[PDB]
Amino acid sequence: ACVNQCPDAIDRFIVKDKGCHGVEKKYYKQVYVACMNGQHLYCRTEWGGPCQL
Repeated sequence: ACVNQCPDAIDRFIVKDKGCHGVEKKYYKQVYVACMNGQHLYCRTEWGGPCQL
């Protein structure tokens, strides 16, 4: 379910909240993985409640 991944092991996840999705019209968070090897790679989108916009 993660798009990019770490060569050997992941260090942590960084969660960035973006508010209202323009297409899906739901709250969403962009999820990244911080690797031990390199740094930040986009992992996935996490969906929240329905949305106003």
